[PDB]
Formats: sequence, C-alpha cells, structure tokens
Amino acid sequence: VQIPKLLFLHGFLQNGKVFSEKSSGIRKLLKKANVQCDYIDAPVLLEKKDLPFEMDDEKWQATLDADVNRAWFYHSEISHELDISEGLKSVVDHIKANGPYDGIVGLSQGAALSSIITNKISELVPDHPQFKVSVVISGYSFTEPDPEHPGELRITEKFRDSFAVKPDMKTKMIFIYGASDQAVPSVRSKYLYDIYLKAQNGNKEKVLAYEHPGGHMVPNKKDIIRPIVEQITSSLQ
Ligand SMILES: *P(=O)(O)OC[C@H](O)CC(=O)C(=O)CC
Repeated sequence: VQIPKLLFLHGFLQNGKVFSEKSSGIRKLLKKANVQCDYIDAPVLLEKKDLPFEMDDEKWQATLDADVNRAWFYHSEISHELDISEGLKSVVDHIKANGPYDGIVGLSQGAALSSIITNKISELVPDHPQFKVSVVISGYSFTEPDPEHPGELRITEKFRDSFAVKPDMKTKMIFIYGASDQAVPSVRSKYLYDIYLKAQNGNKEKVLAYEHPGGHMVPNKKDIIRPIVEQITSSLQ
C-alpha cells in the first residue's frame, strides 16, 4: 500500500461500469492478489448513425439510458480514417492526474488504444515509467490492404509510429482472444501479438497469448483467467 494499480479501458458501446461487470472474474482474482483495478469511461458519445451494425430504436434508447453509447474513437473500416486524438488525450489526462499506473488492460477499441499507450507511455506522460504489464483483450491494429502484397495487410501509414514497438521493452504483454470471436477475428489479435513477439526476439515469456473458446467477451473461466492473473501478479513483483 499503495498497492499496484491497473487502468481498464472498455470496448465500443460500453462504459467503465459495464466493463467492470464483464471483467468481474479477473477483477476478483486481482483484488485478492492486492491489485487495484481502475475503470474509466471513453469520451466519444455516439449517435445511432455512428453504429456499424443494426439496432432498433428501443435498443438504442436502452443504450442511451445505460450511458453506453461510448467509444474511444469513431469506428471505420478504413484505418487511415481513424482518429484517436480525443480518446488518447482522455486516457493520458487521467494517467497524468491519477497515476502512475503499473499496468493497463484494454478490450477491442480499448485494446487497440491501450497497446498504443503501452508503446508510448513514457512520451505521453513525462516521468511515467514503462508499464509493468499490458493486457490486450480482443485487440487489433489499424491495418489496411497492402497494395504490393495482395491478400496481406499492413499497418496504415498514419499509425505506423503508434504501433511501433521498441526492442527490449520491460513490459510483459498478455494477449487474450476468443476462438469464436467474429467481431474481432483472432487473426487480428495475433497480427498485433506478432509485432510485440518480434520486438522481443521471440521471447514467449515476455509476450504471452491465451485463447479461450468463447466469442467477443472478457473470459471468465477459471482455467483461463487464473494463469493470466498469475502472470500479471508476477510482473507486478
Ligand atoms: P470493440 O468491440 O471496441 O470493436 C469492435 C466493434 O466495432 C464493436 C462491436 O462489434 C460491438 O460493440 C458489438 C456489440
């Protein structure tokens, strides 16, 4: 005490409260291991037209009532169109005011953003050290078709620096993805995992991957979340 602290970044169409509810199992284990888990809300307030999937008026009202019409950034299928400035500043401001944080945990948009923040934390928040641990749940990077490599993807130029990982990072990366996930197919999370693995010269003790059988969700099954939490707590020691 003060005990280690992790910052949790939710996914598209959630908020801090809902993410806390969805991550209750992992949070229970971390709290038992004397780790503090902080949840914050994404700043981009969505209108119905900003949804990339169908939803009726009733379900949209329900979304409004729950205060979950939120994103870290507007969705686009075209990576060069993405703008993370507001969401990034929101998290950075929070860390400035409430840090330092020993680690970070992100889901889907929150995981794309948490990965970028992991890469850049010491530049974004002067005097803040590297994270000890970064947990990337159903994450992805801002890829596009590679013109000279049909069928292959590259990171869009706007975000090349953002997803660049320096060699010899102290941070332990923990990737989590669901085998059934169709919102963010695991190929995207593995693509991002590979960037870290390469930067760490193939060291699977520093860059870890856990696949669960489920879909686009924070996993809760004992046999998956226990080893994950063990890896987090061991990095914090
Ligand atoms: P992530 O969940 O933040 O990004 C993936 C999609 O844009 C969001 C999504 O499929 C949903 O929010 C589904 C409910």
